[PDB]
Amino acid sequence: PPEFGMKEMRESWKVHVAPEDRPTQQENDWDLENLFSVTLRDAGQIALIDGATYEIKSVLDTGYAVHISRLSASGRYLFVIGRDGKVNMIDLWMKEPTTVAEIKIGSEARSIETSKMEGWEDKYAIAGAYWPPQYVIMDGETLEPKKIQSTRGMTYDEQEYHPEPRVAAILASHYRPEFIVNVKETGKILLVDYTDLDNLKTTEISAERFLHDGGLDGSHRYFITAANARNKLVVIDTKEGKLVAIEDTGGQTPHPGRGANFVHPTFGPVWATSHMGDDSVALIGTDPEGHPDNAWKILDSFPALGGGSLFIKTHPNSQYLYVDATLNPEAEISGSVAVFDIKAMTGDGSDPEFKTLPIAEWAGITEGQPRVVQGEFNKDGTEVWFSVWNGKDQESALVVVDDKTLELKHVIKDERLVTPTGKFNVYNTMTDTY
Amino acid sequence: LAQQDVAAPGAPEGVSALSDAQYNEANKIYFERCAGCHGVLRKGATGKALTPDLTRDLGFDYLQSFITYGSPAGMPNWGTSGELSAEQVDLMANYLLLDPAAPPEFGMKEMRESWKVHVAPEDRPTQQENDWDLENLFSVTLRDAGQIALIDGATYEIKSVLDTGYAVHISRLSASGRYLFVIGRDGKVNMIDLWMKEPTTVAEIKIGSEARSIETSKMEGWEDKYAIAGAYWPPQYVIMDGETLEPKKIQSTRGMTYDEQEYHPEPRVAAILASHYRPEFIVNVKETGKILLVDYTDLDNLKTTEISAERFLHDGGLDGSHRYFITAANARNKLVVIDTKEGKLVAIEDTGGQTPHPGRGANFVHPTFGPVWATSHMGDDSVALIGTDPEGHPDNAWKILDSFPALGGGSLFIKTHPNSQYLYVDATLNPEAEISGSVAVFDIKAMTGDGSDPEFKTLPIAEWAGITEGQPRVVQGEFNKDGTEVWFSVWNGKDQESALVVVDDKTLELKHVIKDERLVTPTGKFNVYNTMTDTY
Ligand code: DHE
Ligand code: DHE
Ligand code: HEC
Repeated sequence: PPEFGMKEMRESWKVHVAPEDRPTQQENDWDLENLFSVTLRDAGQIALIDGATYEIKSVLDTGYAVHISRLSASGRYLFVIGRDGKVNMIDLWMKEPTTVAEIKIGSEARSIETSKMEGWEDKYAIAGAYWPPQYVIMDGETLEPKKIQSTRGMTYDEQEYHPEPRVAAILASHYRPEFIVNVKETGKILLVDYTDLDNLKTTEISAERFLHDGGLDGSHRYFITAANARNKLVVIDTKEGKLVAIEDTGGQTPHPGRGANFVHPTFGPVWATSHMGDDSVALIGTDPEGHPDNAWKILDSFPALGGGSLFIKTHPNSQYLYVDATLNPEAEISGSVAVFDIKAMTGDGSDPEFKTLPIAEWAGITEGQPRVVQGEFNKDGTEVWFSVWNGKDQESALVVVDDKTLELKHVIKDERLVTPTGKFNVYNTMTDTY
Repeated sequence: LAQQDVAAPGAPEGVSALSDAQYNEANKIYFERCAGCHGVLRKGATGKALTPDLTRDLGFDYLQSFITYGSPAGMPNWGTSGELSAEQVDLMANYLLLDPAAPPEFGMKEMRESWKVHVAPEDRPTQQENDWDLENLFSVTLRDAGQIALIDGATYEIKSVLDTGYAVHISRLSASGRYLFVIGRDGKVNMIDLWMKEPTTVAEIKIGSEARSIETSKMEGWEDKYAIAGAYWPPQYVIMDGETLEPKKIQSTRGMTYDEQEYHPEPRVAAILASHYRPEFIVNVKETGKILLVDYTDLDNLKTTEISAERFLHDGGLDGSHRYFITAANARNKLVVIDTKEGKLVAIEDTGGQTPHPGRGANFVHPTFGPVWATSHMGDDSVALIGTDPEGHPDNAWKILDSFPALGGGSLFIKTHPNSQYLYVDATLNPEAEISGSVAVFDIKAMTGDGSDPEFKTLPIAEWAGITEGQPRVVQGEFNKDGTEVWFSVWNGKDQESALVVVDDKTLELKHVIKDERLVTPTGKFNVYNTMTDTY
């Protein structure tokens, strides 16, 4: 299998608009923090959609099948990475936002993130690849590749050499000027300090194998991530740079996305995950100072719509916990979302009731069996969007739900809305509000 | 790797096959004679890459000719020297066209299988039980015999000859001076308890297929806690329990080159030192040009600093203050300086010489320049001095202050001691026997740093030993604990007579010659006190 190093990255690196030629203030009249960046998967595009008016402001060409959008800490720069390893950086301040720089970082990739420590706004971006097993730290204004690190190495437990440790989720610390890198097959979480790329400080945390996705707790101090194939949640303290806990969720194949933080009426601050392998939702306590007896313990587990869930969501202004069932084989389940009333949760051991929102039905799609995927809130936390993902030559939609009432707010359809998948609100992504 | 039996791969289009016997004969030759320059994976090191994609384009005739006649640039003439028969030359040319099967990894399971604790810590002495002066003992490698000799520093008596791994490369001592660690070139580590009535190996372990370095934890408070070993093959280092040798943490060194940032599949671990400022090991990774500062305070949440340095890192030493690590990036003629307190690169300087080879080097206070560290060179006769005092001699710090000739090229080791006024330089690999069997000695007190070249006295070490027979090569000065006597090895072949020569440092005259039928191929010598304390 071919390697992909600095020479290869630099050959693919193009700066379309140099920093000095970009605006010094916002030159369009858009409401950038309420904008949604929506993947148009099979079109190799993204749509920038007004969070209040639902107007598609622009459709931009990107790498094929963008996996996620991430925002710089200032909210000015939009970063997307295709599954092919192509990264595009877009300047939202331009009169007509477009790609200002691009680069290829490997042959297979899923993650990108921006520096989020106070004082390091817009300084760096980082991308992780499945192939070659590596991550790369890039300049936050130009995408210049600055530091490439191989993730080949020893497994944490058996301590045997692994020739293919894929980089899974990448998050950014709010406590130290560090990136948080999950290395799947070796079961290591890397805390990479970007204050000095020549004298590179890292903390390689032995965790659990099969690390995938995860998120920070409400305080933004603790990183909670799924070692999915081992059904565990690994907790690392980003302030102290150390593993704090590893706990089994009781479910099969936890798949949080970035997860859902909320204040449980009985348990206090918790983070929740749903599962791909069963219908369960698990809650872990996230407050060692205030609720020490509940911290890092699995406090409750209860059913949602069905197996094949990918994303769980809430917002500080919402009383609701939304859970999709995207990969369920049954169209009636994959086309709907479960919604729990957080205010009604007692943690008495019973199974909280949920309301079933018929999201695909609300979108009115005649053909196929579209899959509903990934709740994402607007900046005010008053509306939540879901993608109604159908095939490239079929009819898809976005469905906007009024969070206060749980009623349909708006259906977004456009001929350009091809295979809509991930949706990222600028404000909630730049601030890690989830 | 050479003694490992492998399967003969089939031959693809346009290539001819080798029988099982032919392929195993070629494979043994490759690892015994070629991999040291061309790499275990055939990706190239001193010698060019020899992977099938490249060799199949060169063709059989080209390969056969190069192996037969060699070249002036460093590739031996295997065929015309008679080292390889005509049939073996062809076997190698054919072998290089065939796909190399993956060399064996050597992880935790394999290390633990090889790990033996002969005397549990609980069953060992609680105080020194022999009457030896351990701090003045010397641990001497008997290379080709796979042994070491423990020799009394004052009486010159061989106290014991212990069996170890083959061709021990160096001896290192725990910070307390109790435990003696040795590592053979095949990756075998032996730990010896010097407090026993009859010191012997108390624990042993294998850490790889090919290795050169071992070191002990030297941060105050961490005495005897850990040992670390580095391998050439697999490209990895391993931190082990300082009392039992239990393997605790194995780290691969495969990774990206610091400058071109390209993946390198075989970055060999070279020198390993121990910080006196932090609870860290200092690990040189040759091919990627990275110096790793590895914090052993927490092996689960492992903190490291990966310092971009210069490719071809090999050996080096700490300055007199034990704060700065000065190491040779030998093929690029540079010295790299790292601050172990702050954990950062502070300088990279060309020595003006070809292939600096300091060993741990030589620290002294130059009468006019201030604190300096010295290195000699394999590729020329020069001795270079670098300033090591950023606070007290600021303009001189990390600058090459002087460069002057010694006996000739082929130097490996330079040496001094705080109680000596002399700087000793060998010339082990010089082609001239008169030079290779002698050492140059400079008088530090007479150095003026006026730009002229300091004179040196030539000590005829091999002649003093009474050895001319065969090919005696003098190597590596090592002082006793008091810094009053300096020893040199007279390294002859295994079927020839060798010796150790003890020089009186005050008079620069012969003191004593150590000879013994057991003293086979004596190479490295390490005094317990000077090694435990990094006094050089
Ligand atoms: C490593 C990884 C992350 C974390 C990214 C980060 O931290 O920036 C992630 C996040 C994501 C997120 C992040 C949501 C969030 O709110 O953070 C989304 C929307 C997403 C949509 C999909 N992912 Fe994802 N995803 C993979 C990997 C990943 N997905 C796969 O290896 C996998 C299993 C298979 C694959 O074919 O790629 C897979 C399938 C999917 C989907 O089928 C989705 C729905 C669409 C698609 O194009 O493949 N993945
Ligand atoms: C990586 C390395 C170190 C640092 C050790 C540490 O930090 O603990 C070192 C040190 C050393 C030291 C350390 C002396 C000191 O005072 O620190 C000695 C005596 C030594 C005797 C030899 N070395 Fe050495 N040496 C190699 C590697 C190394 N040698 C080789 O790859 C090389 C070039 C070729 C080889 O075949 O091994 C090589 C040839 C030699 C010799 O020919 C010597 C004289 C004998 C021998 O067995 O090969 N090496
Ligand atoms: C270090 C001293 C070496 C040893 C031992 C061996 N080789 Fe070598 N080889 C070395 C160098 C520095 C070079 C570069 C070419 C030059 O001009 O010196 C080479 C080259 C070869 C080649 C040619 C490759 C090419 O030209 O692309 C071959 C086929 C080769 N070497 C084979 C080879 C074999 C089979 C060896 C074991 C018997 C061997 N080399 C030992 C350095 C060194």
